[PDB]
Amino acid sequence: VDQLNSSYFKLSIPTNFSFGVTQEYIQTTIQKVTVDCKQYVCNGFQKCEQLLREYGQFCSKINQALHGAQQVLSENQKLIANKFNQALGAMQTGFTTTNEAFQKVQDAVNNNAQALSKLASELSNTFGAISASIGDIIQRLDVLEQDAQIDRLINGRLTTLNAFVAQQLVRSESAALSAQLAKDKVNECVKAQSKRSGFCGQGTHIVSFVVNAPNGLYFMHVGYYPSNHIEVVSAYGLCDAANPTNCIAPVNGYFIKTNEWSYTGSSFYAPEPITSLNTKYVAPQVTYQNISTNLPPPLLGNSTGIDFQDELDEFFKNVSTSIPNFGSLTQINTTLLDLTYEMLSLQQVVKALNESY
Amino acid sequence: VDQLNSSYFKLSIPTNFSFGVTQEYIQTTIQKVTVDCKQYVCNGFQKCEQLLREYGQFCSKINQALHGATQQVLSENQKLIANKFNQALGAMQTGFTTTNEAFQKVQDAVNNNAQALSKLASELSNTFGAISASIGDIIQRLDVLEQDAQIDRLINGRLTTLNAFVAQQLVRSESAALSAQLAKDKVNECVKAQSKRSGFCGQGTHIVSFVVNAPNGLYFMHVGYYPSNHIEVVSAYGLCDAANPTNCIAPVNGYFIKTNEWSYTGSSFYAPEPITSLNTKYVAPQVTYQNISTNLPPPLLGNSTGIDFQDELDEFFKNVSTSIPNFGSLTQINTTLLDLTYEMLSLQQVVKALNESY
Amino acid sequence: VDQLNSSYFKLSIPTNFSFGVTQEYIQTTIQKVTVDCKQYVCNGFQKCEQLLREYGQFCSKINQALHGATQQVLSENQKLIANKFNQALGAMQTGFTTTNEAFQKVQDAVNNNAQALSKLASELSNTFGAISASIGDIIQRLDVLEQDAQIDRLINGRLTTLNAFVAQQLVRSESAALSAQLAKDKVNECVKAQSKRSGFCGQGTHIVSFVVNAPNGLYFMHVGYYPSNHIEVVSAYGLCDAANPTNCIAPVNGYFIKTNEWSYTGSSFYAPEPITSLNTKYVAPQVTYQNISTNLPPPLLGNSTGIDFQDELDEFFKNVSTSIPNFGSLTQINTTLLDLTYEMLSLQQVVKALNESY
Ligand SMILES: *[C@@H]1O[C@H](CO)[C@@H](O)[C@H](O)[C@H]1NC(C)=O
Ligand SMILES: *[C@@H]1O[C@H](CO)[C@@H](O)[C@H](O)[C@H]1NC(C)=O
Ligand SMILES: *[C@@H]1O[C@H](CO)[C@@H](O)[C@H](O)[C@H]1NC(C)=O
Ligand SMILES: *[C@@H]1O[C@H](CO)[C@@H](O)[C@H](O)[C@H]1NC(C)=O
Ligand SMILES: *[C@@H]1O[C@H](CO)[C@@H](O)[C@H](O)[C@H]1NC(C)=O
Ligand SMILES: *[C@@H]1O[C@H](CO)[C@@H](O)[C@H](O)[C@H]1NC(C)=O
Ligand SMILES: *[C@@H]1O[C@H](CO)[C@@H](O)[C@H](O)[C@H]1NC(C)=O
Ligand SMILES: *[C@@H]1O[C@H](CO)[C@@H](O)[C@H](O)[C@H]1NC(C)=O
Ligand SMILES: *[C@@H]1O[C@H](CO)[C@@H](O)[C@H](O)[C@H]1NC(C)=O
Ligand SMILES: *[C@@H]1O[C@H](CO)[C@@H](O)[C@H](O)[C@H]1NC(C)=O
Ligand SMILES: *[C@@H]1O[C@H](CO)[C@@H](O)[C@H](O)[C@H]1NC(C)=O
Ligand SMILES: *[C@@H]1O[C@H](CO)[C@@H](O)[C@H](O)[C@H]1NC(C)=O
Ligand SMILES: *[C@@H]1O[C@H](CO)[C@@H](O)[C@H](O)[C@H]1NC(C)=O
Ligand SMILES: *[C@@H]1O[C@H](CO)[C@@H](O)[C@H](O)[C@H]1NC(C)=O
Ligand SMILES: *[C@@H]1O[C@H](CO)[C@@H](O)[C@H](O)[C@H]1NC(C)=O
Ligand SMILES: *[C@@H]1O[C@H](CO)[C@@H](O)[C@H](O)[C@H]1NC(C)=O
Repeated sequence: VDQLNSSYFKLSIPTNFSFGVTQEYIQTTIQKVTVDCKQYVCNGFQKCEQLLREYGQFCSKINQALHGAQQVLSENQKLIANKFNQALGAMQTGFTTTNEAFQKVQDAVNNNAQALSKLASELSNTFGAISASIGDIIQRLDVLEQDAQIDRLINGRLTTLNAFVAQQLVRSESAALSAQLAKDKVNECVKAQSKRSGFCGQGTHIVSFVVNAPNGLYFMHVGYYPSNHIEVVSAYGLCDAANPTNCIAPVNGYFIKTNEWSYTGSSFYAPEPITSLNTKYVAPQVTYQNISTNLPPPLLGNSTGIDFQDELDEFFKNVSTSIPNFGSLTQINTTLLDLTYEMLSLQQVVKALNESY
Repeated sequence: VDQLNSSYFKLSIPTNFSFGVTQEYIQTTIQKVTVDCKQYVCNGFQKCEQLLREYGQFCSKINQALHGATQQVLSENQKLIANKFNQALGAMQTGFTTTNEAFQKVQDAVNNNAQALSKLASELSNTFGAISASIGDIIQRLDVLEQDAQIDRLINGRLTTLNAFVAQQLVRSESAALSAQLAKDKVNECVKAQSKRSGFCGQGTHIVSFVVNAPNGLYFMHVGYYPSNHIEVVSAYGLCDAANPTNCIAPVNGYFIKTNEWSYTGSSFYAPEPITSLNTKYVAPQVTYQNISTNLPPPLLGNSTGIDFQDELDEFFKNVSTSIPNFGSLTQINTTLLDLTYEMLSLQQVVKALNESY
Repeated sequence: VDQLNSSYFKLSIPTNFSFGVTQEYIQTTIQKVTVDCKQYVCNGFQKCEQLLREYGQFCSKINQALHGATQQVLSENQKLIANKFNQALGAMQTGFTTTNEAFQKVQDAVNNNAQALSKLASELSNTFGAISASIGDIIQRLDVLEQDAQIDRLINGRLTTLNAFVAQQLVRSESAALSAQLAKDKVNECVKAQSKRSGFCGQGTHIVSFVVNAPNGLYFMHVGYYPSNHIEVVSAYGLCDAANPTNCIAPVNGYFIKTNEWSYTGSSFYAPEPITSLNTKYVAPQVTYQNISTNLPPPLLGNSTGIDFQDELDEFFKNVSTSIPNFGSLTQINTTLLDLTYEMLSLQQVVKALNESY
């Protein structure tokens, strides 16, 4: 033919063979695994045990997936009497006011005192209650702060369980395909001679005893392998004719050119004339290309979709506490009633009165 | 034979073949990947870097899994005033004495009240500032706790995508690894030898197959003949031609066909040849043994999961309502307004009346 | 040859075959799955709806991975008392004047105390109400933070199961994809042609096969001959010059057997035929080359993990003990019991005695 390349392709046919023994262990066993989350995820600070209980039934589901695998003097007396009458009346009136005012003062100062006493007592109780509310808030705040770190670690260990459950899930299927290879070799090798090369020994198979082994079957295949390979120009196919019309194609062996064309088998360079036994008439060089390919996809780029900051900004609230200092004034500077020592000066007046006595 | 269906089965046997070239790339390479968790999970707000540090050694373990891949009387009048004077003078001292004692007593007490107002006020101011100190710190500590949680929810969210992406990189890696066994198999059963099995290197049979190394995997330009026009004939699942199944003949290396009586043929060509002991291995007397066998895989991701979130949340959730309390207080100090002390001015008027009266 | 074991190896060669039918379903379909994370992870208390929004694009990425799949003296007598009276009268006003000044001074001061008590009390009430406002809001904000965390633990709990279920749906999808290659392989090397290899379609060789499309995958009914009673004979791995080996004969297309001397036979039948150049490709002089090779996979999920939780928690954990404090206070406002003002009543008696005396 005249394919994409020239008719000439060069092949190495096998001149001599040597016997080859291959010992192979195809593994067919992976012990099933039970994940006890309270133990694997933690079992340490019991804070983890309680915290995991809130976490959920993750353990049940992960295990489901894995289980799948004279008269004037008298007038002077009257003058004294008039002075006395005025003085006596005045003394009582001033004293009467003194009595009224001091009496009024006593109730008022006492009223002030009770007021001071009551306010202080209530003040003490309110503050203690302020302490009670504030004290509990702090402890409740502390459990909330301490719990979070135990929460971040539990979540961290759980991220490793999901990845390890994935490794155990991928290892289990991988072994399962391996048992189909092992079933296949047992049927197409131990129980029969296998035409396909490379499926039990390099070169063809002349037997294949198998034995069971610790987790999987160990097969001691035995067969011949090629040793020295002769090389000859050969034709992809010989369209015998002057360019394409009707053509001959090698069947069971490449068509080779001696050192003209002569047929040979794949096993041995055994030149034999090209005859209708070795050829199935192929078409007139209808060489049909059929490109086909096999592919897989990779998705874990290191960066990820976006930077953390943009993602955090759409939902994050920077949140600044409106810290406040409760407003207060020390307006009660003093109540220093003073110079009451003038009462001592009034006492000096009493001393003059005592001297008058 | 008389199998589950009638002896008749219709087979299309090849009449003319045409040459065919397949160019095939079997991929045998996936770069191993290293996950830098501080960078993948963040490297952004450093809040993630500190927060992830508490998160743990998740990075180390995930990497292990991925790395796996009348003168006297006048005197008596004076004596009468003098007796009034004796009583009055004594009375004046006593009233003044009480006045001195009371005002003195009042001064110490009012001053005692003053210290009391002063001390309580000062202590009150200090306690409040401390109330502010404790309350102020609590709020800031509360704020870090609220702000940290959102950064914590996002870190967990990015980590959930890593476990799924480490799983895709783990599944892709084994999938390529089986693919290299196909590539090893084709290299051994195709490039290095002619392969009897059809469909393993070229449609139809194979007459050569040169491999070449390619960017990540081997590229094989296999060449072989493919069937082009297929003739069709009634054929028999194999039968002795005998009336009653005592023993029967089974086609070997080719189907048995009926011409337009029975004649043998190969799989490659409708080359009729008489049925002879060369083409047949004697099969048993119609012991047609059925053997149903099947291959299955399981689907587990139903959209809704085991239970609704609310029931799951209720068994452990506490609705939790803060027992908010307003500290109880009373404004009982309505007033201390001593008033009508103006009567002291009235007393002053009384003093004024007798001042200069003598 | 003289391989690791002795030349002798015992083989069972088929004597009679019986017809065998296998019905096989190779599954080639796994419906693709779309995960609605708001529904799967939550759908419940809308707290899980809003909280998940903080988690971010976990849903988008997981979906990408899954989508990948004497007359004068008398006047003087009274006058001398009157002279004392003149001082006494003036003194009485002077004492009263002090009384007026002091009581006036007291009034302003006691009123100064009154304002002090009133102002402090009012301010005290306002500050406390504000203490209640700040403390009250903190508690409610504390409550949302505690309540949100439990919804956060459960949402993160359900999200952990999604990562494992997305991994099972991802592993099932590739596993089906390899299965379609088996199905493509059987269709090309079985339904479209007779297959030399045993095992690909029917125990024993294959004499025809018909596929038929089935609910999710192809159901192939295959028919072929299968061996029934197998004769056993001593056979030789290979046969040499029956001496120190110079060159040897190796069975080709069939084992070499010893009768009850050596005689060749095919794999299909114990048909003894003399060893001849047709059945032997000359092998080398017992160059028996061993080539040990094996297939292995690795297991990583030991129950324990790298370290106990406590050590891991300790390196980063802060036990954190709240410095709870009780704001310091003193109840020093002892009763200001001004008392014994009853002496004012005693002073009143003094006035009464002289008012009567007048
Ligand atoms: C294959 O054929 C092309 C087209 O004639 C030719 O250019 C090329 O030299 C041939 N192959 C090689 C690599 O020699
Ligand atoms: C290969 O076979 C030939 C002919 O039997 C023989 O001359 C040669 O020694 C053998 N060995 C080698 C070197 O391949
Ligand atoms: C040569 O090939 C041509 C087509 O390029 C064809 O038409 C012609 O018949 C062929 N010649 C012969 C007789 O082989
Ligand atoms: C990491 O991501 C950056 C940006 O996509 C890229 O430049 C770099 O090559 C990536 N490395 C790997 C090995 O993925
Ligand atoms: C919050 O504000 C600070 C500056 O006070 C800034 O540095 C920080 O990045 C902000 N946080 C956010 C919104 O990421
Ligand atoms: C003061 O009064 C007392 C009691 O009436 C009296 O005994 C005494 O003599 C008086 N003293 C003077 C200074 O006259
Ligand atoms: C197939 O080959 C035969 C024999 O050469 C020939 O008679 C027949 O016409 C060919 N058919 C086609 C499709 O050319
Ligand atoms: C989702 O799961 C439910 C069972 O929980 C099932 O009935 C339904 O078909 C699934 N898909 C849809 C369409 O919601
Ligand atoms: C909490 O109580 C409110 C009001 O009764 C209710 O609407 C809400 O669903 C409850 N949350 C839960 C599930 O505890
Ligand atoms: C002041 O308030 C108290 C509260 O107990 C009340 O008993 C008292 O009568 C009030 N005084 C005035 C001035 O009304
Ligand atoms: C009375 O008081 C007035 C005003 O201070 C003064 O002018 C007068 O001298 C006083 N008289 C006597 C003697 O007390
Ligand atoms: C096998 O067939 C032979 C005749 O070919 C017969 O004698 C024998 O009974 C059959 N049974 C066995 C041993 O499989
Ligand atoms: C015979 O055996 C001896 C020792 O193994 C060895 O030196 C000699 O080459 C052998 N001859 C052959 C080829 O049989
Ligand atoms: C499981 O746990 C035990 C606890 O003693 C430990 O010794 C063992 O290594 C772990 N591995 C197994 C058997 O899964
Ligand atoms: C924290 O302190 C408590 C009380 O001392 C102790 O029992 C607990 O184990 C500590 N937790 C850790 C691991 O920090
Ligand atoms: C005061 O003196 C007056 C003089 O008329 C008299 O009526 C009154 O009863 C006296 N009061 C007392 C209690 O001394």
